[PDB]
Amino acid sequence: GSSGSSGDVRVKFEHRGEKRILQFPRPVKLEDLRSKAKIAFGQSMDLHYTNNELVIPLTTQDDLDKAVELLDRSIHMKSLKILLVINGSTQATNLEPSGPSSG
Repeated sequence: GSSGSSGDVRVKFEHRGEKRILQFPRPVKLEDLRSKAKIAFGQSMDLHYTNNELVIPLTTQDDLDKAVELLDRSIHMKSLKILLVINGSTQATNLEPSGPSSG
């Protein structure tokens, strides 16, 4: 079931010339983007998306949420350009919560 009108987020991947397009129905999840890219290629790789001229390594949700929100608003930009870069192995493959708040 799709929560809302049919509106996914086309994410184009890039690895040593190679390319891989994906579809993630908002709200988009950082883990989802990686998971897929990992299944498509079959190797652990980071997700680096370029906004305009610089490169922003999607490490935390904040980055993704900002990349998905800026994409929609952005007219010129068609999709979220991503750049897959080899890494090696995972560190905290075991997802965990967090309570970032002072009092």
